[PDB]
Amino acid sequence: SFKYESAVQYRPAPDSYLNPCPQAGRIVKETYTGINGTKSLNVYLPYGYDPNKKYNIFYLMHGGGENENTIFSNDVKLQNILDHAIMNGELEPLIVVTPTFNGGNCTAQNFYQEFRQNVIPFVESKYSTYAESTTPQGIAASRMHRGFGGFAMGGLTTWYVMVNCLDYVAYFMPLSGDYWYGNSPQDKANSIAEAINRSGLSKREYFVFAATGSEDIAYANMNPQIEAMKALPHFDYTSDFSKGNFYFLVAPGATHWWGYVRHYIYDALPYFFHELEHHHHHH
Ligand SMILES: COc1cc(/C=C/C(=O)O)cc(OC)c1O
Repeated sequence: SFKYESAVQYRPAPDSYLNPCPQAGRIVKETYTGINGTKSLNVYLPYGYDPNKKYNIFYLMHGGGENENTIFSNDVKLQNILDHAIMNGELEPLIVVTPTFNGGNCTAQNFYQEFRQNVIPFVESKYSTYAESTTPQGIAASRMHRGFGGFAMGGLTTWYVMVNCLDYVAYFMPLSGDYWYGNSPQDKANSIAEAINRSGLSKREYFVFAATGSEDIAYANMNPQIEAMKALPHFDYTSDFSKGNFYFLVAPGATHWWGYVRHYIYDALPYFFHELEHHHHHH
């Protein structure tokens, strides 16, 4: 059903998508020990999850003051949107993981380290992704089917994941947060460009779908960064990821609130994981 648009516009999920779907994915609370101690996360498994199939995986970080339970809590209800989108065929089934940057020495900035060493091997050894194994080689070999996103301070987390984890992750969804490395937007853009250079990847091998609200305070810092990134050769601006790799969706009137940001995920997540995919699909 899904077809890429070149300038996709903001559209909230129908109100009905905010209520429970009968085809409900299972949400599993997990606990693991890593470099920041013993911590928890939730794993959303799609309805019909079959461990003998391979699923895309999207890791999604909360904002400041929140935790690994927030996104599937009653304050957000993202699972209802996922369930309905997957049942209706708008979104291909995938695993969605909500970890936390709380605990131990962890911060929104440094979470990528724990992500690489602890979170990916824990989750992807248990559940069926494109990783045939969870050695560094096995994670890197499956990077086209792995994404990371997050809201606010979790948007900051996303940018640090991008800069430090291009080897492991191809799709990025920073929501209402900018990258804090640099004294100007050009410094931020240049850091990202240098990470890309170091990775050796082509422009067909990483994708950034950023979003915020036109009344969201984070726009002030995101917008200059996006414009600086658009000037790099590293990014081809368009939401058609069969043709380019960079988009910034700005929702008219929306403020810095999960009530809006959940809809950005609804709009953007369907755009992920079709480039070099293993099914024969026409988008
Ligand atoms: C990472 O980028 C951001 C994070 C926050 C966080 C706010 C909070 O935790 O209260 C606010 C921003 O713009 C105003 C922003 O650009």
